[PDB]
Amino acid sequence: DPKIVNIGAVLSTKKHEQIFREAVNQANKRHFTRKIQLQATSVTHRPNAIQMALSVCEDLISSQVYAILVSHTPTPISYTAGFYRIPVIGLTTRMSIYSDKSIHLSFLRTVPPYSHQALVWFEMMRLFNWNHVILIVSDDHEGRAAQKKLETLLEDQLSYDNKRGPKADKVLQFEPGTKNLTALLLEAKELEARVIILSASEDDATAVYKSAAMLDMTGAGYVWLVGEREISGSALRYAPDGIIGLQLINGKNESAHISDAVAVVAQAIHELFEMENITDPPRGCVGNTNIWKTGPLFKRVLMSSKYPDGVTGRIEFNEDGDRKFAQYSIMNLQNRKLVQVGIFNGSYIIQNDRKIIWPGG
Ligand SMILES: *[C@@H]1O[C@H](CO)[C@@H](O[C@@H]2O[C@H](CO)[C@@H](O[C@@H]3O[C@H](CO)[C@@H](O)[C@H](O)[C@@H]3O)[C@H](O)[C@H]2NC(C)=O)[C@H](O)[C@H]1NC(C)=O
Ligand SMILES: *[C@@H]1O[C@H](CO)[C@@H](O)[C@H](O)[C@H]1NC(C)=O
Ligand SMILES: *[C@@H]1O[C@H](CO)[C@@H](O)[C@H](O)[C@H]1NC(C)=O
Ligand SMILES: [K+]
Repeated sequence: DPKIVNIGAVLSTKKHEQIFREAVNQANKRHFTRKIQLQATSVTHRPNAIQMALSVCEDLISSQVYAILVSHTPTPISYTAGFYRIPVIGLTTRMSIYSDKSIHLSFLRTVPPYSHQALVWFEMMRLFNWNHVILIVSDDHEGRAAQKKLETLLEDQLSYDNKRGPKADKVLQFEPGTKNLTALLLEAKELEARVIILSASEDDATAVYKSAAMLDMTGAGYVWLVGEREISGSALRYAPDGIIGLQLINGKNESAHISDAVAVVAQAIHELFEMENITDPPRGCVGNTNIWKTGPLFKRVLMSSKYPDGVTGRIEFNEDGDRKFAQYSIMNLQNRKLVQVGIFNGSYIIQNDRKIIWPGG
């Protein structure tokens, strides 16, 4: 007699589906009830967008899932499920587009968008009194989201220094995929400030680094401050010694995010079922143009939910459905090896015992 409540997932490997089932099992044990029983339904990723979308319909929506967890585009899944207002919960995708206020309105996620790295840059600027910076961003959605985020952060018996706040003397943008960025770097060289912040893809970061090298701008006096993509994979080849980048703590731990996302979903499902006039999700896509009437409400329940005991830390989502209070390892390139010199713990920079080597040091 328990009502079966299916949770869906699209995960990377069979082993992660096992982690998913175990999480759903844990959730049933956590919440005693005879009115509903949580069930796990999952698939792994298909090789292309078309097959992925079809599988979402054939394998997941056909089982009447209430939500779909998705590891790392999640684009076909977000769109296919969003059509019906079934919440899609991204476990590892960091691209800022999913945070946009106009599209992907059924999506939320347990990791922050790359644009949120700007919070950490801000604290770094405060800690080391970098009051003048140059921001170089790719002229695409991701580059501009980083810019927008950083700018937002920038914009009687007790004495105050009242020092003018940190400031971006200039924002320079480049066309993604451009192989020769000499003109841009020279434009930056003409400027006073020697603190350079970069938002760029792995591929574009290399272009920036090579141009900075050619112009002798990676040596003493300069500071390079970047995010995670700009010190990942191929971007590390020409990354200047002394550069500072970031790694999202637990950011690639799919297993941990599956556990936390299931916990959040189960909690929200129990709250949902205390409400009157709840409706069942769609059973299948074929000739079905109806939305899940309760879909939008369930997403609101999910996004306003709080799960303090996550394995990835406290879980809360902001108004765009992005994870709040993310923690980041602060990485410093030393002898061509990334060295962790501290943590941004959600609000403050906590330095450790290792010392930072600055560019040319
Ligand atoms: C990130 O680092 C910051 C700074 O160390 C941490 O904030 C600090 O947290 C402690 C413990 O919660 C706070 O102490 C407590 O403050 C309250 C009142 O505000 C009081 O009732 C407690 O008994 C105790 O004194 C401390 O004030 C706070 N400091 C700052 C600067 O806010 C924070 O906990 C770290 N975050 C994580 C997730 O680790
Ligand atoms: C990922 O997180 C899980 C917690 O479920 C932990 O058991 C595992 O050690 C983590 N893996 C890595 C490489 O951090
Ligand atoms: C749900 O719908 C019923 C039937 O119209 C209505 O009487 C009731 O007030 C509604 N319950 C809530 C809490 O909205
Ligand atoms: K969105």
